[PDB]
Amino acid sequence: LGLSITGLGVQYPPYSLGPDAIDILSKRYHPESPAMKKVLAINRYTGIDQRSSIGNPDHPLVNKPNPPTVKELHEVFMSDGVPLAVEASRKAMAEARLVPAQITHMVSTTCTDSANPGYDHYVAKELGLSDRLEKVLLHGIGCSGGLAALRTAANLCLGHTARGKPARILVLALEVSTTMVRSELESIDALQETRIGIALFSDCASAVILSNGIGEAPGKPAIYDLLGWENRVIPDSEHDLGGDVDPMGWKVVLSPRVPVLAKASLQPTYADLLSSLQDQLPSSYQKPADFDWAMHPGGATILSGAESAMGLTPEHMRASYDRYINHGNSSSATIFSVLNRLREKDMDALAPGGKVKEYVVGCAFGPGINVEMCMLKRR
Amino acid sequence: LGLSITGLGVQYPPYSLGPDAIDILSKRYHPESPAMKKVLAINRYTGIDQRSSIGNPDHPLVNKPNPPTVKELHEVFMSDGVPLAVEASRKAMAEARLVPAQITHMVSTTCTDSANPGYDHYVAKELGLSDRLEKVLLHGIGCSGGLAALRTAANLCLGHTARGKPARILVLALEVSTTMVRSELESIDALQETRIGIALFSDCASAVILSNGIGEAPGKPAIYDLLGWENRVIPDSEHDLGGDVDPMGWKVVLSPRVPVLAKASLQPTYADLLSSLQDQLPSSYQKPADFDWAMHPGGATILSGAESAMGLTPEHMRASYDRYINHGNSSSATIFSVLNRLREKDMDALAPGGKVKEYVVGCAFGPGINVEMCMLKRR
Repeated sequence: LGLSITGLGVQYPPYSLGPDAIDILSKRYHPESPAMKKVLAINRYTGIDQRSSIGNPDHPLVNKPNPPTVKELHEVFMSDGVPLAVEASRKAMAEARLVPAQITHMVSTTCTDSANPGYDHYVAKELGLSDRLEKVLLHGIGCSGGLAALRTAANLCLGHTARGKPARILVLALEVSTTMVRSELESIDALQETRIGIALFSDCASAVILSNGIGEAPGKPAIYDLLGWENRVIPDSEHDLGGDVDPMGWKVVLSPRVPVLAKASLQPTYADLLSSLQDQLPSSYQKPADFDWAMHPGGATILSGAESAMGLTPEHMRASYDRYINHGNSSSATIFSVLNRLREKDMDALAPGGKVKEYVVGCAFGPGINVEMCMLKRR
Repeated sequence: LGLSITGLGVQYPPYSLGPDAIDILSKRYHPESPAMKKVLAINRYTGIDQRSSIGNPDHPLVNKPNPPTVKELHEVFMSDGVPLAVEASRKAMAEARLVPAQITHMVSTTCTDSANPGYDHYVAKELGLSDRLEKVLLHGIGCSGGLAALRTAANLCLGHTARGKPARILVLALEVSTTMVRSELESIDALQETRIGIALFSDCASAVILSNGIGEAPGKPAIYDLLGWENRVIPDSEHDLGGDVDPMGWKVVLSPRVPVLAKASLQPTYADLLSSLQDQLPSSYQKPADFDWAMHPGGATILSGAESAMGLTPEHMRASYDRYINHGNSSSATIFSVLNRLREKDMDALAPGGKVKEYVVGCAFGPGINVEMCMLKRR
């Protein structure tokens, strides 16, 4: 298809918070309750060592009489999130060796902000991109957004290919979830529901450049070739995963059906993916264990579930574990971060049986329930 | 290019807000104030007779002690907005003669909701579209959404053209702005500023089918052929136009420079559109007056500005005035409404010189400031 990822860039915020961060904030704003106690216990069952944040438990935004309003959250998204997105994008462009004028489209995603003009406008301006830039700011998809944006970009690349025009697409995901800690704490205390969002979520910006190969030299280096993709919605599962707009931001919806539903979709989706391009693949890339897996680590149950459904070991998703354990669930931004870390040296030495795979399956789940998969060829 | 609009459907809600409507709620919920008084005066000369609304001034959502919250807004967006989108979509598809199965992508836009799953999910579900449908829900763009979504769809179509695949794309716009009347009224009262948003905005859902022509019912009818498009951002105009997320929804942003900025952008955007294709067009279609103009009617001065800048009579924008006077400004949903109205017989009766034009310039403006144009060939 002539589709390649030529650069990847990732920027985490300055702070790394342990499991005691929410304990501190919880004690500060709420007296002990049964639901709060269960959530604080759950916080430590995740297997997340540290979580990346734009601030620490002493940040004034999370320390007002009430949770910050959705308006106040936007202000911090712009002041503290947007700089992450700019840097992430720069680094992707620098690896791709592109100057701003060469960028033809921008596909961006977030579920932790709403704004007109969108945040992608401000990033583009800071990077100094064309006033004629074609932009798409995706909404409504949460965690599936990184791979959703990547697939949307791929269709847009081919659009330009059809017209014999070069396409270079900045693909960007930015999430600031940690600012909604007070919103979640109040819901837990007020509703006495065990809401586990605060146990999982973190802040990140990640970016890739996707090229359609037109107007690049034959033999130009890429990082991954994009071979194919699948997207499906799991039936009657809207209530299981979501984010409901609220005076306080976005109230996470996260049911116990999610791991089960997500697990059941892997095999059938992977089968569809593989059978679309099996004739493009070598004999050594037939079965699930033959691949590295770039899985969105929505939670621990996702990874162990994937190893169970697909007959994989933890090391098959080594970069997913590394992201999850060291940075937590950064929603849509996590997948590109997983693809970034996967190609680094210390990951290579952890490959199953010393076997660094030429082919990579990326996988993400989001509200819908939307499932996204893609096949990559690693140069 | 082989891109054509094969169906269009518009669904306004049943109710009409007369100029009296804001006077009523104004008096019911606020004392008299200088700023309120100015807005009420401006309301009489917007040029709008009736605004289409999901409710009357007595609707319960806008008659609570407080303005409704962004959450309560979302509930009514879902119960009262989505059905409009489903009906608009059904009609586009019916005109296109497509069954739900043939729909390959959906590009949707709104600036008056935030949700995960986004509203396009519930529409596609109710329509019975495929579980493998590729969806794009645009955010950040307000009134330029219609044409921004039509352009994105065109690129996606071409993406499938590159792969020899038929593409049939549901392009959908849904706005519910009238529910934010108490938010605007409270901002007028508390801040003592002339905020004209309440005099202008109305509710609508509109949709088109864009086909890539591959595997069509051959000799294929279309309503319009999409020949070309142009998009630009006006630098340093972010603060001139917008919609800031708020616990009460989205606060309108609207400086005095908008009419001037918009009018001045027409000349260069048009010249660029035509340079990209003036080789395809007959010599009888060279100057702005040669075309029919499907203008987004942002306000009365937008339309008069376009007449002045481009040397047009109001009849050149006959369908634009027709929607603006009778239904008001439905943000992103208006442009497919203008396009649908334009091809009707009683619009043909009002063409300049009795000359119905074969080529149509679509034009819209929104937060950015983003500007969109397109060229269409009317069958």
